Amino acid sequence: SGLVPRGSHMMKLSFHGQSTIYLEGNNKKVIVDPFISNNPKCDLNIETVQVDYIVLTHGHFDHFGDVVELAKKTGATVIGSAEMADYLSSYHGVENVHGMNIGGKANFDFGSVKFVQAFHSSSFTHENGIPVYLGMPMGIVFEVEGKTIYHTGDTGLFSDMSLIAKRHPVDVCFVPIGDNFTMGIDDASYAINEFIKPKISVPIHYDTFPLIEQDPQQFKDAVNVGDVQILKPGESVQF
Amino acid sequence: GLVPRGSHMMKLSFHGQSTIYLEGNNKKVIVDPFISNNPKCDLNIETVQVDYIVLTHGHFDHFGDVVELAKKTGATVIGSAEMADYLSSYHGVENVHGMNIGGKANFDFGSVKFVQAFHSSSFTHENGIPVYLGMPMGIVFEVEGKTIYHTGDTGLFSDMSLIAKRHPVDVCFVPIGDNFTMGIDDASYAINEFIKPKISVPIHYDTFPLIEQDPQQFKDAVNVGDVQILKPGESVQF
Amino acid sequence: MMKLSFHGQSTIYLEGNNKKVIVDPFISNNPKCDLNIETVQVDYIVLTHGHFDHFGDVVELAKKTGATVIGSAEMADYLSSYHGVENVHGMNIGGKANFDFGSVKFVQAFHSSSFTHENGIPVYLGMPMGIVFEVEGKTIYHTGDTGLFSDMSLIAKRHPVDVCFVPIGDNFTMGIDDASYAINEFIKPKISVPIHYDTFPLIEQDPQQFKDAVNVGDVQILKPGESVQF
Ligand SMILES: Nc1ncnc2c1ncn2[C@@H]1O[C@@H]2COP(=O)(O)O[C@H]2[C@H]1O
Ligand SMILES: Nc1ncnc2c1ncn2[C@@H]1O[C@@H]2COP(=O)(O)O[C@H]2[C@H]1O
Ligand SMILES: Nc1ncnc2c1ncn2[C@@H]1O[C@@H]2COP(=O)(O)O[C@H]2[C@H]1O
Ligand SMILES: [Cl-]
Ligand SMILES: [Zn+2]
Ligand SMILES: [Zn+2]
Ligand SMILES: [Zn+2]
Ligand SMILES: [Zn+2]
Ligand SMILES: [Zn+2]
Ligand SMILES: [Zn+2]
Repeated sequence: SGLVPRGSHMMKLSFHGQSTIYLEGNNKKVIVDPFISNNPKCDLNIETVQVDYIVLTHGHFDHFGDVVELAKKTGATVIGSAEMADYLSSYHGVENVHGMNIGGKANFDFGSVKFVQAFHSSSFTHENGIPVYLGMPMGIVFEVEGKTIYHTGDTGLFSDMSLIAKRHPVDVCFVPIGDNFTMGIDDASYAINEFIKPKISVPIHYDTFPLIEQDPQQFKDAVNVGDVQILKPGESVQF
Repeated sequence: GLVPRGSHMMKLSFHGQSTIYLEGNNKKVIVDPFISNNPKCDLNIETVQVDYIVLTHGHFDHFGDVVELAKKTGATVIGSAEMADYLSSYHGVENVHGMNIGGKANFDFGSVKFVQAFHSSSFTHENGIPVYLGMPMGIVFEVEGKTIYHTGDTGLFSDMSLIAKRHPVDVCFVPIGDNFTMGIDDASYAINEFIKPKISVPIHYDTFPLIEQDPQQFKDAVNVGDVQILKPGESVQF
Repeated sequence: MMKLSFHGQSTIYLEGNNKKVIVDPFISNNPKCDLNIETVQVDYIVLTHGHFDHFGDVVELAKKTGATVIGSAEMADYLSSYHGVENVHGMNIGGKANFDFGSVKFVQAFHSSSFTHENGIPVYLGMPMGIVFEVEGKTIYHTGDTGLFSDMSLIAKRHPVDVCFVPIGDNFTMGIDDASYAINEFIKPKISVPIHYDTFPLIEQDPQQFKDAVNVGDVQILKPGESVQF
């Protein structure tokens, strides 16, 4: 316990399938949208994953994923909408939640989390077929170890992507390309070129299901600003 | 062995509230089928033929007869992921296709792209507890070379210009009823400043006393394209 | 002088043509609220959204005063059918209605809207909203609980604003930086009042940092019970 915490390195930021990202800030571990056990393309394993924090963009099954079991096993704090925190706390018995809402910023030991708007939906559907409403869907702006990371969440194209990116210039943007349920290739590449203009773009939310199969090279070819890193599950952003 | 019917003026009609009907590649599509409980609606649940039902949002005056119409016709119901789950799991609808805002899907009639809207989306059970059915939406269709923008139930928003610049619009269906949506002034502003379609059709008025409007005031206020004030049963003229 | 007062969190009160209006009546459960449920007089209750800290004492206040509750379709249906409130008027975003007090127009917001029943299952109550009032020749924009959005400029350009009530608490809404940007860049009202801070430890802020950051019009840091000075 007398050992000094591990010193600085290249910021750790990895993609794990669908909308799942993992990052470390000040030796704390953060995961977004942990769809691990039910995504066969996800390289993570809920028995071995180490996390201090879980952040949810919205409540759909392919983002909510293993949050309850993961939080209960790790003691991780779950960060989400006010509705998401009350649902996790009062319906699922998750002990450590932090409710926020759009535009809200919070400072944690790992860095900062700010929720931003998205155009999508947010619910988890129960056995009777009734969606449970879990707030407006959101994107995330992280400030971690000097890096600004914008995870758009599941979203359609919107011009305030430019307002988010102007007010919070972006090192890394994770942007969905799968179409049907989100932007496709054309809208995502327009989002990056016209509005966000990050240093690095990573396409997300494709191939997990047949309906959202896409060739991410068509995204790369359409992006004219910064660098595109087409990450396979398990791969880290190179800064 | 007969070849399917060949090409004609694109078939596109208005049926009261926000109900529109269109044909693409000999497939029949209805939006927001509020038929049996809208006495101003010219259609009849027992006779209307549809291959697809598209829902902009869950409110009773749009959801309407979707369950009984889908059951009779075998039509595919296209809507939000929440609307697809609810219809399929709670109501037993056989054929659903879930989507979400910004998603585009290709069907045998043409394409459906859902876009954003500012409103609400639920269906209220008897006990006063809404069933959440996603964010409200508009629709961009591409059918037989025509781009149709149905704005859904919505307030005015500047990204109407983004939608229209990215998908230049042949016909825009825009609500004018006020109280629950844009009224005359906001809808005409939407058309003049943001959407700039070839043809505008005002919708979502007169169905209930609270949303009675003179659509001529909308026509008078619009300075771009053509305005066609359609009565229930009337077709857009191209 | 038009009567317009702040009462803690996002609660405002105004009078138009002798009719009394309250927004987001979080009275009994806000120890900083100067009002008392048993003695507030109102003809109208307007709700930006369903959260406990806005919904507040709406059912009790409505049942006691006979006030008409103005909100989203979903809020009017829930209050009427679930809570048995006698007098509701359902509206939705972009809609305007004319009352004897003046007009109410709901506008967009970025937040959430529900009231949580037992077991952490929310009752959906629509999209969250702001309000544009026109009352005794004054345009009042209550942004509701919201994040920053550029259509704040569209709302303000189409409805030039005398008074803007804008949240600064952060975590659940805009903080100081985003609110002052909203006022300076988008809304540019005659008078800005910060709201939705200090009620709970998480949303404690110094409203003086908001006043210092605002370069347009006049900032009035109202304490609960104080009136806007025209
Ligand atoms: N609750 C759920 N749990 C697991 N898989 C689901 C659930 N809901 C939908 N899916 C699947 O997830 C897929 C995503 O979109 P598809 O249309 O490809 O088909 C969907 C279903 O097969
Ligand atoms: N769930 C519902 N089912 C049937 N009619 C409804 C429902 N909700 C509202 N209405 C009626 O539809 C009308 C819409 O406009 P009004 O608010 O004037 O009055 C409303 C009611 O008369
Ligand atoms: N439904 C509720 N009823 C009463 N208090 C609540 C409710 N929801 C949240 N709170 C409290 O309100 C506080 C708002 O700020 P905090 O997030 O710090 O902590 C929150 C809770 O302690
Ligand atoms: Cl915008
Ligand atoms: Zn989703
Ligand atoms: Zn998703
Ligand atoms: Zn509606
Ligand atoms: Zn409607
Ligand atoms: Zn709130
Ligand atoms: Zn609040």
